[PDB]
Amino acid sequence: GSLTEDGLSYKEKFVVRSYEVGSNKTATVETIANLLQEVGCNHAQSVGFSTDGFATTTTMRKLHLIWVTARMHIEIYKYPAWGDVVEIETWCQSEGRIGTRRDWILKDSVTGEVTGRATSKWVMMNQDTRRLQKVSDDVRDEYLVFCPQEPRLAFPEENNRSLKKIPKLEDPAQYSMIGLKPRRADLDMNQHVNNVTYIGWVLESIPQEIVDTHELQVITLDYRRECQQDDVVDSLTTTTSNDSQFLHLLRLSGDGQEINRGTTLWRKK
Amino acid sequence: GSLTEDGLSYKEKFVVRSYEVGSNKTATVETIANLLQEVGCNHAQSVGFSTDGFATTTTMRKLHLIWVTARMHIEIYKYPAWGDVVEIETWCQSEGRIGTRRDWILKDSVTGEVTGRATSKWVMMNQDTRRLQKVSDDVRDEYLVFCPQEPRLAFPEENNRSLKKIPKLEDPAQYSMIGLKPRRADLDMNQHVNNVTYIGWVLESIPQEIVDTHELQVITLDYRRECQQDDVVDSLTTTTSDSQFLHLLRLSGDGQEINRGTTLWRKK
Ligand SMILES: CN[C@@H]1CCN(c2ccccc2F)C1=O
Ligand SMILES: CN[C@@H]1CCN(c2ccccc2F)C1=O
Repeated sequence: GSLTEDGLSYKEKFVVRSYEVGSNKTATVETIANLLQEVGCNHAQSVGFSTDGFATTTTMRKLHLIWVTARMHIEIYKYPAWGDVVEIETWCQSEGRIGTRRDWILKDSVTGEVTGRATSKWVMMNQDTRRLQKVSDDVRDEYLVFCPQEPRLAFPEENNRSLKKIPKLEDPAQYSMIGLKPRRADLDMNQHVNNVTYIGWVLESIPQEIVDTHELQVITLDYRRECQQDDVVDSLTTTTSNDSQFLHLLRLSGDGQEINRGTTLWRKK
Repeated sequence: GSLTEDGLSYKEKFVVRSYEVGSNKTATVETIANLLQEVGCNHAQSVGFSTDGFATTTTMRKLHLIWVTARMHIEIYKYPAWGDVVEIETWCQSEGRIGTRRDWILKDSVTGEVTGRATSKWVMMNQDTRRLQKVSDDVRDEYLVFCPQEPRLAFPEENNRSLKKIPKLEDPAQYSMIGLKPRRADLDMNQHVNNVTYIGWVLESIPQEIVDTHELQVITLDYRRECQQDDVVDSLTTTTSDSQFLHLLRLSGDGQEINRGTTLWRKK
């Protein structure tokens, strides 16, 4: 991988592995999400930021401040087949004191066609107190030089799905997968549950028949709270709808505390 | 990746990814196991075998025959750091009518030093009846041309760890992790639980303090039965001792054995 000519974005190619594919012999949405994370981390390393998933500066580390994902939105047109080379371009943009946005474009390396796109909203938070805070000018100035200044949106459209408000699923849920627990492979280098694990947990409550006869086109996921290594989660899904749509909720198995909420849109194969 | 000059082995380089590392900033043993699987699959593709993890020929497919792992043995000296390039060489050897053996050597791409080694025993089985077959003659002839004929062993030493008999853990276990279930990410392209998931499940019953103060040096795992997508598993561990543990994975209901193994850990 490498930063592009103007130094305001980063590109990397990946060859889809045998264990990275599903029953269709194409990469799963979790393989895609891991690759978006990988190219994001390589972009942070290329310009001197921390590489632990928190993209900190020396200034942020002294204050115990980290960047955390508030929302992830992914849209896939074609999942790359096993052995295919997918090229991913990523960039970051500040959104004032709200936080930052990281976008991605996925392309087939052979044809050059856009096979997918993703956008994510990030907020700053104290690592220890978990208290959110707006971005200071001193912190902002450290990353503005690595971002394009004119707007560059992976989702430019007026009424695009990436900014839609997600409602809270009401009990009873139509489907559920109960008692989900993370294992050591689900943790990152900081012993925190990887954001991609939550995508897998959301998808666990989708009936196998939907998975066997449909392809996932869009997934939007809001992150409210993190699941600890010793927490137990319940994944809930209700059909909201040629296309199928679902509303999702991940909540702690005991008290029912919300950890995530989201929507999925599936198209008939 | 590519087959070597003599066409009797296969090599491939891998760059360790950010999500592939543990709390030590080095690749986990599950990342290693996935990479061994990947290079094995690429070797099968390179010479015309099936790429679904069963390494079948047109002859085996007609008979509904597959290759299945009976034992996996991995020894790691140095886990590659994130961003490091690890080079892996793999080859296969027939072991008569018993089955086949696939070996691997892991090396640091920068220094050329051997950082690890693995060996695995495979047996032939009918996919549907799950009944073992003592290989054939026409099936054997199909793969002998892709294997070295003189012995080439990743673990040459007589009476080494890779061939040790593993005993059955007795109740009560000293440690346990109960109610483990596979999710869709744990399945392969055939909707079967990936062999690497069982390695993760074995390690789940090792106390966090062992993991925090030790490095895994050797893992030997016997595979007796497959866990279905709707099965629930209990992982049991007892200290036998460097630290050594005896392991058992059994179905949560009836207690039916799915795997047994041993791990050897070194103080950091
Ligand atoms: C998570 N958002 C952060 C904010 C700074 N940042 C970033 C900006 C430009 C280049 C590389 C970078 F890592 C992020 O990715
Ligand atoms: C599982 N063991 C099988 C038996 C044949 N085989 C093999 C041999 C040489 C080259 C490529 C190969 F796939 C295996 O790996």
